[PDB]
Amino acid sequence: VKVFDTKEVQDLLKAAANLNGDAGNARFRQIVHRLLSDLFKAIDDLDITPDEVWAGVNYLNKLGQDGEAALLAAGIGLEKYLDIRMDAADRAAGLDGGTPRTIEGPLYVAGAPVRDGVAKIDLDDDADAGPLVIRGTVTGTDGKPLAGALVECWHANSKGFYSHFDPTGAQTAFNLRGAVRTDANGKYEFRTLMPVGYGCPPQGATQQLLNGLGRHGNRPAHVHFFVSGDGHRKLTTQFNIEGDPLIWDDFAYATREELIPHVVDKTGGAALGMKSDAYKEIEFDIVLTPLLDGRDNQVVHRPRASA
Amino acid sequence: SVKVFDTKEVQDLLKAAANLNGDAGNARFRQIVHRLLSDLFKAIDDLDITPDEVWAGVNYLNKLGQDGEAALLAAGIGLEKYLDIRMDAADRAAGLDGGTPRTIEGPLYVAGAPVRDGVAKIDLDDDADAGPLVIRGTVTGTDGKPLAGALVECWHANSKGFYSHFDPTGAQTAFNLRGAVRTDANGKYEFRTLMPVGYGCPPQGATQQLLNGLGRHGNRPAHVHFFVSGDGHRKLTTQFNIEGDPLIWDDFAYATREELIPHVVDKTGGAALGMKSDAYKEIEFDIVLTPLLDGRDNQVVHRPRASADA
Ligand SMILES: [Ca+2]
Ligand SMILES: [Cl-]
Ligand SMILES: [Zn+2]
Ligand SMILES: [Zn+2]
Repeated sequence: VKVFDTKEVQDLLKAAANLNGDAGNARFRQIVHRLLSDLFKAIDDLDITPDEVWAGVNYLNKLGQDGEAALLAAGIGLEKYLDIRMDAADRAAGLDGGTPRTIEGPLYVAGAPVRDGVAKIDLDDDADAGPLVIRGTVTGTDGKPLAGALVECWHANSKGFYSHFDPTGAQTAFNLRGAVRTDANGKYEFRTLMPVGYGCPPQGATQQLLNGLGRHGNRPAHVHFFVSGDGHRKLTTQFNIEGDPLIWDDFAYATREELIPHVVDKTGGAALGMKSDAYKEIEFDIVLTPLLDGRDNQVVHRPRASA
Repeated sequence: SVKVFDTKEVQDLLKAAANLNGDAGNARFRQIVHRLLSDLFKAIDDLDITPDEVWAGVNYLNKLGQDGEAALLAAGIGLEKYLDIRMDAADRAAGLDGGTPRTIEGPLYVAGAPVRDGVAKIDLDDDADAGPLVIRGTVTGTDGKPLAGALVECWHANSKGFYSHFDPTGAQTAFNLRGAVRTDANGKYEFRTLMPVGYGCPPQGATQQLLNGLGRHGNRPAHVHFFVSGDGHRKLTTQFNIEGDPLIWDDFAYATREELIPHVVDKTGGAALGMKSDAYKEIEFDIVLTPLLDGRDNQVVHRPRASADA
């Protein structure tokens, strides 16, 4: 049977979204009506059974109980899709030359202390992670260095865990999370340890759905960035650690070819405060896009953790 | 607004996300996920849903599951009724629409109630504000013959609108206002209980938050839930509404049916029946069950349900 087009179903959808209601939140009602209508049509078209529907409802309970809705948003490509739509708007406006955006992911933590020029961000010992310097210059698309720009980063430890989200025990607040104001020449530097890739909580809702699809829930090793500066839009980006076997098989679809810098082996680490003389260096220069008529049309407000 | 949905990049992303080109797996699940994700992506593109709006929706899903309310929302936005609409249409096409009308289960069934022969008294806790109610009827097949030994289960709320096992103000006795009766040799069942009152969604919960955003209330008229089952017959999920409730045709869960509003009769003689006052109310609620088609019940629903020990 197919019932979606009947007046009873169409009236039910109008009532459920309160389309004929008194003045209210029209945009919200419009969105709810569209999503509900699409869901009802999919159920009808695919003959989705009550048992199947209630299994989906149960999944939503687990997803929220696990606090994983934003992790799922990354894992089924919704987060990348938002970037696709933002990139398409920038392309239509004729923008080029900026460092490409990529997904934020769900693990930013607000409030890290801001240092001038350089920050050492590994607060907790991690014997399995070697020392890493990340440094670069921030410019605008005209090539000029941006002084006093805010460069923020966050990344995982050798076990794939982030501070404020570590299920094995609390890390020091802001471990492997940093904020630096660029110097007069646009330079920033973080002294940290090398990340290893993230994986979804194995018993959580995201991995349960991925298992049902036959997909893994792993990311290659990477470092997240927010970069902002006077006169410029806020950039959300990342880089991947060169050579990681998952670099082009990220469960969150976030890799971009311009965001895979070279890793260089260096010496002299002790004089930089590193835990060994031998360390790795990544030079990651960043180009910000100017504001348009003084506005940033792509900055995203979403729930974010704090200290 | 940009329109990117129909691009190869987006269609490839959807195929990858649902693993359509992966190894042999759960094809049905991949098909459903791909359709729902595709529809979601298309809606975002068509309505220019912004990242801020999407992340507010994601945040809502976190709250919904934290509150344990996904099945309450399913009722409140009409999805639970929609499943009944589809089951009713299938029954009409199949000629299996001759029994008592179905309505929604709702999310508050609890397995494990003690079963009594013929008559059960189910008000285990006193409730000064609720008067005594007898519910009784006969269970027959569509051919009119009584069904002996059929299982009639019912559950309903107290005078504050709360159900046992789901009461936030304090623990009711296990199985308060929940019971099961095996019909007698002539198909008869009877419950002795107290009159339910309707109720609203948890006011701070995710379902009411969404309903508030839509400008809708989250209330149900007073009602009583039933499962009725028996050998050789399909399992009925139904309810009745208490006659005269002002919300009877303004139920947030869309569950009212005109065939399921029985007359309420005033009676006397309650004390002899173990009720707390001479005056009481009686509701007759007869049940007509449909025989199995081809030996299997193709409308019975499996979903997560609470359970408890008496
Ligand atoms: Ca530790
Ligand atoms: Cl932590
Ligand atoms: Zn990450
Ligand atoms: Zn109910």
